[PDB]
Amino acid sequence: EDPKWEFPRKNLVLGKTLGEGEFGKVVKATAFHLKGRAGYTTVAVKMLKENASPSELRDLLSEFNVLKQVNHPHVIKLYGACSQDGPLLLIVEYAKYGSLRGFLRESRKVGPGYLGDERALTMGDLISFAWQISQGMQYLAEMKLVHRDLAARNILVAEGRKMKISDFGLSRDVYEEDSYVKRSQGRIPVKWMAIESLFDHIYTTQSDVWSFGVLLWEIVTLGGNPYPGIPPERLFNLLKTGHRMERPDNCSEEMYRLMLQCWKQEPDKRPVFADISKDLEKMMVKR
Ligand SMILES: COC(=O)c1ccc2c(c1)NC(=O)/C2=C(\Nc1ccc(N(C)C(=O)CN2CCN(C)CC2)cc1)c1ccccc1
Repeated sequence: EDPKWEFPRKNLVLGKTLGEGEFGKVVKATAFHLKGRAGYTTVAVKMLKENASPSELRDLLSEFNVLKQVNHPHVIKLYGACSQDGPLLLIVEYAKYGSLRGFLRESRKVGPGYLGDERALTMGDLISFAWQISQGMQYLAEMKLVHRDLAARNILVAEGRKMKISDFGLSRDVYEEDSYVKRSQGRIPVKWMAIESLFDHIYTTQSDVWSFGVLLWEIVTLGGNPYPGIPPERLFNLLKTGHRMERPDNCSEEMYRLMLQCWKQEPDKRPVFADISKDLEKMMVKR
Protein backbone atom coordinates (compact mmCIF):
# COMPACT_ATOMS: atom_id res chain seq x y z
CA GLU A 1 0.00 0.00 0.00
CA ASP A 2 3.00 2.29 -0.58
CA PRO A 3 2.11 5.52 -2.47
CA LYS A 4 5.67 5.76 -3.90
CA TRP A 5 5.23 2.38 -5.62
CA GLU A 6 1.52 1.73 -6.08
CA PHE A 7 0.54 1.93 -9.79
CA PRO A 8 -2.99 2.28 -11.30
CA ARG A 9 -4.29 -1.17 -12.21
CA LYS A 10 -6.15 0.24 -15.26
CA ASN A 11 -2.81 1.44 -16.63
CA LEU A 12 -1.33 -2.07 -16.78
CA VAL A 13 -2.04 -4.58 -19.55
CA LEU A 14 -0.89 -8.18 -19.17
CA GLY A 15 0.30 -10.41 -22.05
CA LYS A 16 2.12 -13.74 -22.57
CA THR A 17 3.76 -15.87 -19.87
CA LEU A 18 7.54 -15.45 -19.97
CA GLY A 19 8.19 -18.27 -17.49
CA GLU A 20 7.79 -19.27 -13.87
CA GLY A 21 9.76 -17.92 -10.90
CA GLU A 22 10.29 -19.41 -7.44
CA PHE A 23 6.97 -18.08 -6.04
CA GLY A 24 4.98 -17.65 -9.25
CA LYS A 25 4.51 -16.71 -12.87
CA VAL A 26 6.22 -13.94 -14.79
CA VAL A 27 4.33 -12.36 -17.72
CA LYS A 28 5.22 -9.76 -20.32
CA ALA A 29 3.21 -6.59 -19.95
CA THR A 30 2.84 -2.96 -20.84
CA ALA A 31 2.37 0.01 -18.50
CA PHE A 32 0.86 3.38 -19.43
CA HIS A 33 2.58 6.47 -17.98
CA LEU A 34 4.94 4.43 -15.81
CA LYS A 35 6.89 6.76 -13.50
CA GLY A 36 5.86 9.66 -15.77
CA ARG A 37 7.32 8.19 -18.99
CA ALA A 38 4.83 9.26 -21.69
CA GLY A 39 2.86 6.47 -23.42
CA TYR A 40 3.34 2.74 -22.85
CA THR A 41 6.49 1.06 -21.52
CA THR A 42 7.10 -2.68 -22.01
CA VAL A 43 7.64 -4.34 -18.59
CA ALA A 44 7.40 -7.75 -16.93
CA VAL A 45 4.90 -8.59 -14.15
CA LYS A 46 5.46 -11.06 -11.33
CA MET A 47 2.35 -12.66 -9.87
CA LEU A 48 1.29 -15.55 -7.60
CA LYS A 49 -0.29 -18.80 -8.82
CA GLU A 50 -3.90 -19.51 -7.73
CA ASN A 51 -2.68 -22.38 -5.57
CA ALA A 52 -0.05 -20.22 -3.82
CA SER A 53 1.20 -21.11 -0.35
CA PRO A 54 1.94 -18.58 2.46
CA SER A 55 5.69 -19.03 1.84
CA GLU A 56 5.15 -17.99 -1.82
CA LEU A 57 3.13 -14.92 -0.80
CA ARG A 58 5.82 -14.05 1.78
CA ASP A 59 8.55 -14.45 -0.87
CA LEU A 60 6.67 -12.04 -3.21
CA LEU A 61 6.35 -9.50 -0.38
CA SER A 62 10.03 -9.91 0.54
CA GLU A 63 11.19 -9.37 -3.05
CA PHE A 64 9.03 -6.21 -3.14
CA ASN A 65 10.53 -5.03 0.18
CA VAL A 66 14.14 -5.63 -0.95
CA LEU A 67 13.78 -4.14 -4.43
CA LYS A 68 12.18 -0.93 -3.10
CA GLN A 69 15.50 -0.24 -1.34
CA VAL A 70 18.14 -1.23 -3.92
CA ASN A 71 19.23 0.46 -7.17
CA HIS A 72 22.11 -0.78 -9.37
CA PRO A 73 22.83 -1.16 -13.14
CA HIS A 74 23.20 -4.91 -12.66
CA VAL A 75 20.16 -5.53 -10.47
CA ILE A 76 16.76 -5.91 -12.12
CA LYS A 77 14.51 -2.90 -11.38
CA LEU A 78 11.22 -2.71 -9.53
CA TYR A 79 8.89 -0.10 -11.08
CA GLY A 80 5.73 -0.56 -9.03
CA ALA A 81 2.97 -2.77 -7.69
CA CYS A 82 -0.80 -3.24 -7.94
CA SER A 83 -2.16 -4.43 -4.58
CA GLN A 84 -5.67 -2.98 -4.37
CA ASP A 85 -8.12 -4.00 -7.13
CA GLY A 86 -7.41 -7.75 -7.36
CA PRO A 87 -4.36 -10.06 -7.40
CA LEU A 88 -1.03 -8.74 -6.12
CA LEU A 89 1.22 -7.74 -9.07
CA LEU A 90 4.87 -6.64 -9.05
CA ILE A 91 5.82 -4.47 -12.03
CA VAL A 92 9.47 -5.09 -12.95
CA GLU A 93 12.07 -4.37 -15.65
CA TYR A 94 11.77 -6.38 -18.89
CA ALA A 95 14.97 -8.21 -19.97
CA LYS A 96 14.62 -9.00 -23.67
CA TYR A 97 16.98 -12.01 -23.83
CA GLY A 98 15.46 -13.89 -20.85
CA SER A 99 17.55 -15.72 -18.28
CA LEU A 100 21.34 -16.02 -18.58
CA ARG A 101 20.92 -19.81 -18.51
CA GLY A 102 18.46 -19.59 -21.44
CA PHE A 103 20.60 -17.11 -23.38
CA LEU A 104 23.78 -19.20 -23.09
CA ARG A 105 22.02 -22.45 -24.02
CA GLU A 106 20.60 -20.70 -27.11
CA SER A 107 24.14 -19.60 -28.09
CA ARG A 108 25.09 -23.30 -28.53
CA LYS A 109 22.73 -23.54 -31.52
CA VAL A 110 21.91 -19.97 -32.65
CA GLY A 111 23.62 -16.93 -34.22
CA PRO A 112 27.39 -17.01 -34.69
CA GLY A 113 27.39 -18.82 -31.32
CA TYR A 114 30.44 -19.21 -29.08
CA LEU A 115 33.73 -18.30 -30.74
CA GLY A 116 36.28 -18.18 -27.90
CA ASP A 117 26.25 -8.71 -32.69
CA GLU A 118 24.48 -9.82 -29.49
CA ARG A 119 24.52 -13.47 -30.64
CA ALA A 120 28.33 -13.59 -31.07
CA LEU A 121 30.06 -14.77 -27.86
CA THR A 122 33.74 -14.83 -26.98
CA MET A 123 35.52 -15.73 -23.71
CA GLY A 124 35.92 -11.98 -23.18
CA ASP A 125 32.12 -11.62 -23.28
CA LEU A 126 31.82 -14.41 -20.67
CA ILE A 127 34.34 -12.74 -18.31
CA SER A 128 32.41 -9.49 -18.82
CA PHE A 129 29.10 -11.18 -17.88
CA ALA A 130 30.66 -12.59 -14.71
CA TRP A 131 32.22 -9.19 -13.87
CA GLN A 132 28.86 -7.39 -14.21
CA ILE A 133 27.25 -9.96 -11.87
CA SER A 134 30.11 -9.63 -9.35
CA GLN A 135 29.60 -5.82 -9.34
CA GLY A 136 25.89 -6.24 -8.57
CA MET A 137 26.69 -8.73 -5.78
CA GLN A 138 29.38 -6.47 -4.35
CA TYR A 139 26.67 -3.74 -4.01
CA LEU A 140 24.06 -6.14 -2.54
CA ALA A 141 26.72 -7.36 -0.04
CA GLU A 142 27.38 -3.68 0.90
CA MET A 143 23.62 -3.37 1.48
CA LYS A 144 23.77 -6.32 3.95
CA LEU A 145 21.63 -8.54 1.77
CA VAL A 146 22.24 -12.19 1.03
CA HIS A 147 20.65 -13.28 -2.27
CA ARG A 148 20.81 -17.01 -1.39
CA ASP A 149 19.64 -18.14 -4.86
CA LEU A 150 22.46 -17.02 -7.17
CA ALA A 151 22.31 -19.14 -10.35
CA ALA A 152 22.25 -18.68 -14.14
CA ARG A 153 18.47 -19.15 -14.16
CA ASN A 154 18.28 -16.09 -11.78
CA ILE A 155 20.37 -13.70 -13.87
CA LEU A 156 18.64 -11.89 -16.73
CA VAL A 157 20.15 -10.63 -19.97
CA ALA A 158 18.72 -7.22 -20.89
CA GLU A 159 19.15 -4.86 -23.88
CA GLY A 160 22.86 -4.47 -24.76
CA ARG A 161 23.43 -7.91 -23.17
CA LYS A 162 23.57 -6.25 -19.73
CA MET A 163 23.46 -8.63 -16.75
CA LYS A 164 20.60 -8.11 -14.24
CA ILE A 165 20.50 -10.11 -10.98
CA SER A 166 16.87 -11.12 -10.42
CA ASP A 167 14.61 -13.37 -8.32
CA PHE A 168 14.89 -11.88 -4.85
CA GLY A 169 12.12 -13.96 -3.26
CA LEU A 170 14.61 -15.96 -1.14
CA SER A 171 16.88 -12.98 -0.36
CA ARG A 172 17.35 -11.93 3.26
CA ASP A 173 18.78 -9.04 5.24
CA VAL A 174 21.72 -9.84 7.55
CA TYR A 175 21.72 -6.54 9.48
CA GLU A 176 23.19 -8.11 12.64
CA GLU A 177 25.85 -10.85 12.99
CA ASP A 178 26.15 -10.74 9.17
CA SER A 179 24.33 -14.08 8.84
CA TYR A 180 20.88 -15.41 8.06
CA VAL A 181 20.04 -18.65 9.81
CA LYS A 182 16.85 -20.67 9.57
CA ARG A 183 15.87 -23.59 11.82
CA SER A 184 13.87 -25.20 9.00
CA GLN A 185 15.06 -26.63 5.66
CA GLY A 186 15.68 -24.13 2.87
CA ARG A 187 14.17 -23.92 -0.59
CA ILE A 188 17.38 -23.26 -2.59
CA PRO A 189 18.35 -26.15 -4.92
CA VAL A 190 21.04 -28.24 -3.20
CA LYS A 191 23.47 -28.05 -6.13
CA TRP A 192 23.99 -24.28 -5.69
CA MET A 193 24.33 -24.31 -1.87
CA ALA A 194 27.47 -23.64 0.12
CA ILE A 195 28.61 -26.52 2.35
CA GLU A 196 27.85 -24.59 5.59
CA SER A 197 24.35 -23.71 4.29
CA LEU A 198 23.70 -27.38 3.50
CA PHE A 199 24.97 -28.74 6.81
CA ASP A 200 24.55 -25.82 9.20
CA HIS A 201 21.73 -23.66 7.67
CA ILE A 202 24.06 -20.65 7.70
CA TYR A 203 23.78 -18.06 4.91
CA THR A 204 26.24 -15.15 4.60
CA THR A 205 27.78 -13.13 1.74
CA GLN A 206 30.41 -15.88 1.70
CA SER A 207 27.80 -18.49 0.89
CA ASP A 208 26.65 -16.23 -1.99
CA VAL A 209 30.32 -16.37 -3.09
CA TRP A 210 30.07 -20.19 -3.20
CA SER A 211 26.92 -19.92 -5.36
CA PHE A 212 28.72 -17.35 -7.52
CA GLY A 213 31.37 -20.03 -8.13
CA VAL A 214 28.67 -22.45 -9.33
CA LEU A 215 27.36 -19.61 -11.57
CA LEU A 216 30.87 -19.14 -13.02
CA TRP A 217 30.87 -22.85 -13.90
CA GLU A 218 27.41 -22.47 -15.54
CA ILE A 219 28.72 -19.45 -17.51
CA VAL A 220 31.81 -21.19 -18.98
CA THR A 221 29.84 -24.33 -19.85
CA LEU A 222 27.28 -22.12 -21.70
CA GLY A 223 24.43 -23.06 -19.37
CA GLY A 224 25.67 -26.49 -18.22
CA ASN A 225 24.00 -28.46 -15.41
CA PRO A 226 26.13 -28.53 -12.19
CA TYR A 227 27.42 -31.90 -10.86
CA PRO A 228 25.98 -33.58 -13.95
CA GLY A 229 24.67 -37.07 -13.24
CA ILE A 230 25.16 -36.74 -9.49
CA PRO A 231 21.90 -37.05 -7.47
CA PRO A 232 21.42 -34.05 -5.11
CA GLU A 233 21.38 -36.22 -1.95
CA ARG A 234 24.96 -37.28 -2.79
CA LEU A 235 26.29 -33.70 -2.40
CA PHE A 236 26.38 -33.98 1.41
CA ASN A 237 29.07 -36.64 1.31
CA LEU A 238 30.71 -35.39 -1.89
CA LEU A 239 31.36 -31.88 -0.54
CA LYS A 240 32.28 -33.02 2.96
CA THR A 241 35.02 -35.24 1.49
CA GLY A 242 36.46 -32.26 -0.40
CA HIS A 243 35.33 -33.10 -3.93
CA ARG A 244 34.42 -30.20 -6.24
CA MET A 245 33.37 -29.94 -9.87
CA GLU A 246 36.18 -30.59 -12.33
CA ARG A 247 37.62 -27.97 -14.68
CA PRO A 248 35.25 -27.61 -17.70
CA ASP A 249 36.41 -27.72 -21.33
CA ASN A 250 36.72 -24.06 -22.35
CA CYS A 251 37.75 -22.86 -18.87
CA SER A 252 41.19 -21.27 -18.33
CA GLU A 253 43.46 -22.27 -15.45
CA GLU A 254 42.90 -18.84 -13.90
CA MET A 255 39.11 -19.07 -14.23
CA TYR A 256 39.15 -22.51 -12.59
CA ARG A 257 41.41 -21.25 -9.78
CA LEU A 258 38.80 -18.57 -9.06
CA MET A 259 36.01 -21.21 -8.99
CA LEU A 260 37.95 -23.39 -6.53
CA GLN A 261 38.59 -20.39 -4.32
CA CYS A 262 34.82 -19.72 -4.21
CA TRP A 263 34.25 -23.33 -3.04
CA LYS A 264 36.77 -23.34 -0.15
CA GLN A 265 35.31 -25.27 2.75
CA GLU A 266 36.23 -22.43 5.13
CA PRO A 267 33.97 -19.43 4.27
CA ASP A 268 36.52 -16.80 5.36
CA LYS A 269 39.09 -18.36 2.98
CA ARG A 270 36.85 -17.57 -0.05
CA PRO A 271 37.31 -14.26 -1.93
CA VAL A 272 34.94 -11.36 -1.17
CA PHE A 273 32.96 -9.90 -4.11
CA ALA A 274 35.23 -6.84 -4.30
CA ASP A 275 38.21 -9.14 -4.93
CA ILE A 276 36.35 -11.37 -7.39
CA SER A 277 35.58 -8.25 -9.41
CA LYS A 278 39.31 -7.41 -9.29
CA ASP A 279 40.22 -10.97 -10.42
CA LEU A 280 37.84 -10.74 -13.38
CA GLU A 281 39.14 -7.28 -14.33
CA LYS A 282 42.70 -8.63 -14.59
CA MET A 283 41.49 -11.62 -16.66
CA MET A 284 39.75 -9.30 -19.15
CA VAL A 285 42.89 -7.19 -19.41
CA LYS A 286 45.33 -10.10 -19.82
CA ARG A 287 44.07 -10.88 -23.34
C1 LIG B 1 12.27 -8.76 -9.76
O1 LIG B 1 12.10 -9.19 -11.12
C2 LIG B 1 12.31 -10.56 -11.45
O2 LIG B 1 12.63 -11.35 -10.55
C3 LIG B 1 12.20 -10.96 -12.89
C4 LIG B 1 12.25 -12.32 -13.25
C5 LIG B 1 12.18 -12.74 -14.59
C6 LIG B 1 12.07 -11.73 -15.55
C7 LIG B 1 12.02 -10.28 -15.20
C8 LIG B 1 12.10 -9.94 -13.85
N1 LIG B 1 11.95 -9.50 -16.32
C9 LIG B 1 11.93 -10.30 -17.39
O3 LIG B 1 11.85 -9.92 -18.61
C10 LIG B 1 12.01 -11.72 -17.03
C11 LIG B 1 12.00 -12.88 -17.94
N2 LIG B 1 11.93 -12.56 -19.24
C12 LIG B 1 12.01 -13.30 -20.37
C13 LIG B 1 12.24 -12.58 -21.54
C14 LIG B 1 12.35 -13.23 -22.77
C15 LIG B 1 12.18 -14.61 -22.83
N3 LIG B 1 12.33 -15.26 -24.09
C16 LIG B 1 13.66 -15.17 -24.67
C17 LIG B 1 11.37 -15.97 -24.69
O4 LIG B 1 11.61 -16.51 -25.75
C18 LIG B 1 9.99 -16.13 -24.06
N4 LIG B 1 9.55 -17.54 -24.15
C19 LIG B 1 10.30 -18.40 -23.19
C20 LIG B 1 9.94 -19.86 -23.45
N5 LIG B 1 8.48 -20.07 -23.30
C21 LIG B 1 8.16 -21.47 -23.63
C22 LIG B 1 7.70 -19.15 -24.17
C23 LIG B 1 8.10 -17.69 -23.90
C24 LIG B 1 11.95 -15.34 -21.66
C25 LIG B 1 11.84 -14.69 -20.43
C26 LIG B 1 12.05 -14.27 -17.39
C27 LIG B 1 10.85 -14.75 -16.84
C28 LIG B 1 10.81 -16.04 -16.31
C29 LIG B 1 11.96 -16.83 -16.32
C30 LIG B 1 13.16 -16.34 -16.86
C31 LIG B 1 13.20 -15.05 -17.41
